[PDB]
Amino acid sequence: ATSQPINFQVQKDGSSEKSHMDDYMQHPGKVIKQNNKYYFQTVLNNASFWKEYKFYNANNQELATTVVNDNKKADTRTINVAVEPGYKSLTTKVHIVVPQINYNHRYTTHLEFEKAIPTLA
Ligand code: HEM
Repeated sequence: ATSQPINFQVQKDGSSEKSHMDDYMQHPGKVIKQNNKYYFQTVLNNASFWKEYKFYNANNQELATTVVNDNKKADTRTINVAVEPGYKSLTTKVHIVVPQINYNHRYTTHLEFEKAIPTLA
């Protein structure tokens, strides 16, 4: 397995404006290559707020996500999202629950890699 950091920004549905969702993922993320497979590895902040998250490519095919680590004390979670070299944009669909502000909403956003996912090595 080899990796490189990658810059990205989550943007609002139907807009190029930065999404609130961008604030809850750590920057930069990471691209990982292992055994002919690529992953975008990213850390969700305040993971307990994220009741559901699903990721899709530009062809609206759901991308497999796995938990790398779930850190309850820090309230973070590292996940891998299956990707391929050349991916530029992911659609995400999330259900966010913040009980202390009576907040319970579902959203779609698009995550924009700064550059296409590169071919590593
Ligand atoms: C306690 C923390 C939070 C506050 C105060 C908050 C506040 C808001 C507000 C006020 C809006 C409506 C649009 C606006 O007025 O700007 C909004 C929408 C939205 N929020 Fe939350 N939010 C919180 C947590 C989160 C989390 C944890 C996520 C996802 C990880 C999230 C994702 C979104 C998304 C995707 C929208 C739709 C517009 C956009 O894409 O930015 N929010 N939020």
